[PDB]
Amino acid sequence: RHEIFDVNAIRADFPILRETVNGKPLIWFDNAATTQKPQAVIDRLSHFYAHENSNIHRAAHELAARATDAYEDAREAVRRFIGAAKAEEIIFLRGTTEAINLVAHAWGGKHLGPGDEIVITHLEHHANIVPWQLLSRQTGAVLKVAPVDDAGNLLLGEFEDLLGPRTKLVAATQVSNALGTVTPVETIVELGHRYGARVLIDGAQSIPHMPIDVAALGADFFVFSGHKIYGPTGIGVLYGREDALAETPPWQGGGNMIADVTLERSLYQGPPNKFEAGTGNIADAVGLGEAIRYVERVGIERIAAYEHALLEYATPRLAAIPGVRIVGTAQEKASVLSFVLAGHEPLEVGKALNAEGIAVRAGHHCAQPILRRMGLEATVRPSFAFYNTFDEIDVFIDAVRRIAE
Amino acid sequence: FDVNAIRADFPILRETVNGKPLIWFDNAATTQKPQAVIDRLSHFYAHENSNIHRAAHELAARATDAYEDAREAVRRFIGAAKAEEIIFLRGTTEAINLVAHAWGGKHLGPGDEIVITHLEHHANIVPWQLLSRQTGAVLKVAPVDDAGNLLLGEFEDLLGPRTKLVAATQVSNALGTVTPVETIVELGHRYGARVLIDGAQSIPHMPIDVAALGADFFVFSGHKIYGPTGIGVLYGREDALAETPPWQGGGNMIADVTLERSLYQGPPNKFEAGTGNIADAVGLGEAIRYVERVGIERIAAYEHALLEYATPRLAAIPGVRIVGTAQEKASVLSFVLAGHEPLEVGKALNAEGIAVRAGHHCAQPILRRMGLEATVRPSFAFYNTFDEIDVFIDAVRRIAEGSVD
Repeated sequence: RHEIFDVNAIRADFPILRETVNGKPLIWFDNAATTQKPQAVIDRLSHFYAHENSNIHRAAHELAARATDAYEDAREAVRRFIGAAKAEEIIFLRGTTEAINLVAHAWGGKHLGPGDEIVITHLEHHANIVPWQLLSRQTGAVLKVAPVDDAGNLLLGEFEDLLGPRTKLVAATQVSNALGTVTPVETIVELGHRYGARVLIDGAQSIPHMPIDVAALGADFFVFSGHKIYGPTGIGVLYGREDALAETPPWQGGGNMIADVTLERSLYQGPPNKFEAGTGNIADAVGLGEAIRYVERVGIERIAAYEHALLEYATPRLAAIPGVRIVGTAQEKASVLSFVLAGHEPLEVGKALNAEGIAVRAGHHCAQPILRRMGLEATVRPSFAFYNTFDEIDVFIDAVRRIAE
Repeated sequence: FDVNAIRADFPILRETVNGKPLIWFDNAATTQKPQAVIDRLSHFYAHENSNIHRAAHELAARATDAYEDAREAVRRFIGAAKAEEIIFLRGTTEAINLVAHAWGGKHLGPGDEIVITHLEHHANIVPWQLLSRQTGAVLKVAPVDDAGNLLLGEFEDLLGPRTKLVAATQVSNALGTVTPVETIVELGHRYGARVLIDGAQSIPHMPIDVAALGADFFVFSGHKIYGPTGIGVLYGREDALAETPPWQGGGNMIADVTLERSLYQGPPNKFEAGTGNIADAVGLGEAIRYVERVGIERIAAYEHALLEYATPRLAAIPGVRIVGTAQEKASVLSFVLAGHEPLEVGKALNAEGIAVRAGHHCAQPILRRMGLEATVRPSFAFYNTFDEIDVFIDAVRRIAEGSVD
């Protein structure tokens, strides 16, 4: 299957898509919050627990060798899918938020001091804001925020103007989870390096929607969450260039990250072990590897083109409903279609849509600053994935129209 | 105690190694899962999967119900007074790092003293060493006798007016020693310290009542109590949590974010940054219900019988020395064999189908205290049998009667 792309064939792999809501078909437009899982991922987890479950270290015994094989294969699946040079540059942790906190606490506390500057974009999710605020109060570093225009495009000229001799770190989202804006990460990384800064890229909403090649990109850190790319909850990745991880001290301490422990002093292993303390989340890493293989079978460029067709279809029909204002109309977008409706609270629109079976989020989407920049406290945010259909979009448009009338 | 009916629930127990039935004596590293836990995870992914916040939409409400019920199952099972005292994270190691970085960062300064025991797992050593090196806090280690018993007089002699924290294991993963945690807590409190209890090896083997114990913190890992990987718990008394600043920052733990500053939620949200591992918490709740149906006092009695049966029969083999003969033990039976290195013994046992750990068990200091670099360590769980113990005893005696190294 999936030699040719067909959305009904694809949808058939996702069991929850046959679920019913209030007597109506489920329409999952909440992909920017989390995605639904293919049967192969569910079955990969079941198979691991029934046939492979153990802590790792292949010399121990048979099941330990099975679990070790699966864990190493999962790390390699991540390395291959994002184009990292080495599996030693792939760190498993719980998700994007833990990965950014790792970089902030460990790398930031080692390298930042008073007056040093961190540049983030106005488009950031809270996961890429709060850790820099914590670090900035701890170290005296100054946090600068690169601005956007009213359509939500990052302004590259103002961004370059914020860079200077005090710039040590740029942390930028590749895809805004609230507006859908795609940012020019190649340019951001090149500019950051030109001024001597390390560059972290928040890829939680780019990795499901466009091909990623971190080696070509050159970013020093790249982070994402497994549950937003059809994988299990509880698993995510920090990619770090070998030289960036070498200058990052250990963060969490305990088993696996040590080479030798005495009561007076411990020595630490190299990466990836250096940053993985305690028993890893072995089963969900293995499930994430299965999710990556599923996405590769379908094809990330085919996913990107199909999802682009969905967004291109939905946006004008939504915008033509009287009272609707689209929020986020950047030159390039992926998946997310925030809007508001005059005279109606976003949350009541979300609840009416749920009454139609349609799942969306209405709220600030853990991105209050960008919404305030747009003059708003909340938006209604359908977000599309490659198992969504044009027919589902039609149902959603009719529902919004009936609310507006 | 019907071990055969219980064994029927664990599918992996049907696996074979070298054409021989698997014998899982590696429970101190991780446990195997009942089909109810595996199925609970599958059911979640196929029918309930969503981020939380029940007002959003139907699946979000299903996910919120399941996550709240998991937190309440943990609260009930460990005897905590409030669900707000239960923090979900990856495992024991993350929980201890939370207390060390956040509580310790605020409360352990130059000259303040930390008391741990000689029995600690690396997870309850390295975080205190890292904190100590950051702040000038002083780490003291309470000794044991040659049998592996905690010496209560010497422990109390370590306490004084500068003791801020006692961090003690309840059950040693390398020796099986059960420590007198009620005495430890009462003594620490008398001298003015908070007390953290490492329960990763006590919670599967004996009843836990943290409100009656009075411990300030209690930590454990889901995968050592028949649950999924990637999930564990920090319990903290609400007054202890009230004096603990946030650790990781991001979504869920904030109440409001502006570019200037972020305000934080109260507990448990305060300590859970980002998307939680919803599915594995749900699976851990299912594991807790399984243990509760069997009965933790019945499990404790049966496992005590297993250990009592095994210890003299293993000790009677010429060449064998038992490592850890404390007055009260649970699960673990470390030993060494003259003329054989532990790892080779472990591999030979695996050739017979028997899974054990051979090594330092992430507890190098206690093994050095015993004069050793490594031990062979079977550890028993309530799906193990006397027959499996007989196979193990015969395999050890064949190794002992064979050629030395």
